[PDB]
Amino acid sequence: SMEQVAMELRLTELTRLLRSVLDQLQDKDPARIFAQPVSLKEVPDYLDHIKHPMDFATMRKRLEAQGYKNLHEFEEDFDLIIDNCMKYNARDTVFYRAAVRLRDQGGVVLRQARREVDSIG
Repeated sequence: SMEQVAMELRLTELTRLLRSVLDQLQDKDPARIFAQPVSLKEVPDYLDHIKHPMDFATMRKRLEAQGYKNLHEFEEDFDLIIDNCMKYNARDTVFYRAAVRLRDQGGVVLRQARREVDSIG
């Protein structure tokens, strides 16, 4: 139907805007700490600690399959990246500190993304 196409165009355009948001958030991680999944070869106990691992490559795979229906879903995954790190790693670590900086810097980006998602519909 024409309605299904219109909905699909909206989803495509959201995917466009979330791709730009993803690029901007990932620039706030220049050390690439959050670029890839935590390696279960290198951190064999990880899933005992963290039940829903997340990372920017895994988000990008979902994004490109148009798997985020709304900004809330995308933000859920971004928060998992930060929150998982802040639990597994101690406060005095470069990992934790990276996550704090990413959260703080990403907040700005996500604040305007919400306005654009509402504004453009």
